[PDB]
Amino acid sequence: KKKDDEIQDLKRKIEEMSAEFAKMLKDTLDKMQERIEMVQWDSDTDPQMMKRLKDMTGLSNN
Amino acid sequence: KKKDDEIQDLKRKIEEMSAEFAKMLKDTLDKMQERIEMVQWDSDTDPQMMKRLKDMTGLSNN
Repeated sequence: KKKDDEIQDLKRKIEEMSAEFAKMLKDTLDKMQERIEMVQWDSDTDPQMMKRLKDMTGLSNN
Repeated sequence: KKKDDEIQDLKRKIEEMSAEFAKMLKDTLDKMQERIEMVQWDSDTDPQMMKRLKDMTGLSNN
């Protein structure tokens, strides 16, 4: 019973670490997008380059 | 003994996930730094913005 409980706890904490992995990955992607967009907007570069970055980043929502 | 083996496998998975998390977080940080530096160099803005972007994140080499 002790070892079963330990295995369950290990699985649960593996799931928790994976969840934090994914959540902070999404947060990092969001911050990357925000900084990139703000730099693009503050720069006088063309909306053509705006669309170029938008396409290259692969962020086109389906 | 089977339970001990399962526990050890779970611990190894935990360590592998932690290593992957740290490595790929470093990779994402490097990607963001490279993109910021490239977008900063392409623009003809005064190195004032270079220094401002360097100082804002507090990532000054320690």
